[PDB]
Amino acid sequence: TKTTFTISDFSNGGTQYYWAGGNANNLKNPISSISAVYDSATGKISWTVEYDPTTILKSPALKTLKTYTGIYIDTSSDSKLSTPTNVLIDGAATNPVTNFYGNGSKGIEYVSKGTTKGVTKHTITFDTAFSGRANDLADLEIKMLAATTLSDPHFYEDGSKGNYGRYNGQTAPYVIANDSGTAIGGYQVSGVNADSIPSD
Repeated sequence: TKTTFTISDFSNGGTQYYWAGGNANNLKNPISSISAVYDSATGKISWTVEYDPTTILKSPALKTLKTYTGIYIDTSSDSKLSTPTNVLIDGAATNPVTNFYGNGSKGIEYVSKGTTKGVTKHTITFDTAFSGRANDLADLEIKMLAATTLSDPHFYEDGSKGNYGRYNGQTAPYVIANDSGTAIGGYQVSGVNADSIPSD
């Protein structure tokens, strides 16, 4: 049977990633939530990311644009977690963009096939097969970064460039776009918190 995990179930290991635009003193979080439903019987995990670039991309000068959304996902540090399947955005399909910067990041940007007039909330979902038992969720390593682009569907915003600011008075890392991506944010999982792991 199934268990739902949220960001708060990953607190202990791994990292939330924010966006400074032209302003490391005004960090912003474009992730409303991340939610993963793990089925102990099959090992399937179903992810749901709620992306909201709406606050970063406030401007009305953007209303006429045909935007693309994308999710970069890397499952390469876990040998028990397989690449993702059925990657959707707003329930629609995606094209994969593979790393064209030769920076050694493994892992892939799944970009929407369709555009969106203007800037809106989005709901990204995908599946990842997991070949371990519940206990091995203490070592689940996966990284996810939502991005928007204003016109171009060919982008790869892994989190490879970045730096640190303040968000709720911490030292919060933020992403720097490789190119033309914007409102980037996301999370790196590095183990499900010891005490949110289920019964198995």
